[PDB]
Amino acid sequence: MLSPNVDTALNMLTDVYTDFLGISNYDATCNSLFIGHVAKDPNWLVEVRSRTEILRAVMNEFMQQKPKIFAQIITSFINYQTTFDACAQNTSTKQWIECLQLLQKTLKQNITLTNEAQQVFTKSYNQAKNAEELLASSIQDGWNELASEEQAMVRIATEIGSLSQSIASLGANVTAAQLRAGKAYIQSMVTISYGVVMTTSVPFLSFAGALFTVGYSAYSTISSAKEVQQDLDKLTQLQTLASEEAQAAAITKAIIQTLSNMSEEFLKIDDSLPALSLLWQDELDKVNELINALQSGSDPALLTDLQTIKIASASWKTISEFVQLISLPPNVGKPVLVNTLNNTIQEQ
Repeated sequence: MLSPNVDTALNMLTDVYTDFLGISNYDATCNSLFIGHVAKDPNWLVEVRSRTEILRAVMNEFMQQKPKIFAQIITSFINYQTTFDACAQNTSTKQWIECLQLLQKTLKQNITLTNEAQQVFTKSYNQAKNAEELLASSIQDGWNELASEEQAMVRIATEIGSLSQSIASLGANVTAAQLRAGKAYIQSMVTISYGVVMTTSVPFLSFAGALFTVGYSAYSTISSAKEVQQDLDKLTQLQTLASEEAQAAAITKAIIQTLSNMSEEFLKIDDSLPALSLLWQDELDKVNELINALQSGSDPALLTDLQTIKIASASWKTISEFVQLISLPPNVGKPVLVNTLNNTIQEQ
């Protein structure tokens, strides 16, 4: 069997796709991030605005490799099935070896370019972790000079984090049985726009992120979610007990706190990509053992991996068809703005 376990293979394809999606919008979250000014506009805030400008720029290196690496792993399974069908036909023993080492070269290329793809993410993880700690340290200075309102500020930062996590629960989980069955996902950008109030309202921060829905619209699931409306209303109450700076201090801490948790989804790549590289690796171990057996003079008939090649190519066709589905660009739903200084939920 010159093919992997199609069930175990398609899960590892989904796990590197899942870890791509959860990462591919950490960029979009970073570009969408906006930070305006407060009343006095103290030092830590001017400092925070600057360090988000470099957080956006720190990720610009990986941001332009994400579509390259993804298409590189998509095409690695599609092209491999193409050259594999060339060798499943039957017929000289010399011809089998010439065909096998064509796979052996392509296999070697695929495992190499996979392990190099894993190092690009490991660098952008530490880069994202670096620019985060700068923001974390920078807001922390604003916290300490506003310590008389710590309890008031912990509640505001905890509510913004609760609001963000309840909108995250409405999102569909991307699995293998879903994608193999042809079910199409919908990616919609959810802008949450915070602000700082004082008898009125003033806009301030606004960051965005993707929500995955299976069949309904993103607006439908959010406006009809009651947990979202209970976090939205609780926040309005909390942002009236704290001063102008304390609100901005509490808001920014929670945006960073979600960025930190968002970035920790990078670490799952350090388990999914190597498992994908291992998929090619012990697949190369199969074609190596067959070449050695042919070169040593074994009758090609008595090599079971060679007889059962028609069932092997049929399994590669299933894997190639699974990769052609996740390669399609996701359906773009209508974006929805969750405006927290108005308790309003529109759809743009």
